[PDB]
Amino acid sequence: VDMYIERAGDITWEKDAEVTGNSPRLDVALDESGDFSLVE
Amino acid sequence: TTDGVYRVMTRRLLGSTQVGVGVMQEGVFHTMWHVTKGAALRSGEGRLDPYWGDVKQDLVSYCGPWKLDAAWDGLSEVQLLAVPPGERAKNIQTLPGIFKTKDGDIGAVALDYPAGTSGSPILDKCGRVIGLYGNGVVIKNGSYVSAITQGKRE
Ligand SMILES: O=C(Nc1ccc2c(c1)CNC2)c1cc(Cl)cc2[nH]ncc12
Repeated sequence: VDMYIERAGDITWEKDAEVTGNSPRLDVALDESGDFSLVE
Repeated sequence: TTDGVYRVMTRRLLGSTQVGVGVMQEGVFHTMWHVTKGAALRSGEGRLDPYWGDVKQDLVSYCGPWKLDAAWDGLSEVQLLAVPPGERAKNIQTLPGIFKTKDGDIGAVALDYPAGTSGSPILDKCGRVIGLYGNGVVIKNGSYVSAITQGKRE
């Protein structure tokens, strides 16, 4: 068995978090392979 | 077996490479299908066998059924608990955008990380996992926008 897991942290909301990223509204299509493409 | 966020590593490429990330909750390991392609996983001396998965949803669970059932409320900021290759886990707060599809709308997070960050959890203000980061689109500016991908709890 090749692949292995290793703990990286707790799942907790952090009050001090950095705030970033925009909020785009995008038209997309999902194919049978689970791949999204822009309908643009 | 402790609840929390985990890296998914392989030795099949150069050295030890991080192919993705996942969530341990209620004894079940949750990640994106494209991270493991459904292969078994090692945790120390233990084995984790796939239990459920779906290529089109791009999700997989190990040791039991998908447990994560919280959903983005469609209004509030969220946190990506990003776990990049070789880097400390860090919370990034953001207001999701929207993917509009023929089958309905899904939240989306516009944060650019390397592909081995796939499976990092997205959290609500209660610390509930509302989906996994790592399946989305490349936009004009070359950056990633990820769906907030969530499974169904049977
Ligand atoms: O490629 C990425 N995800 C992905 C790979 C294979 C498949 C799917 C998604 C869904 N079907 C097969 C990816 C992930 C992240 Cl976190 C950042 C990225 N920047 N450019 C690509 C990606």
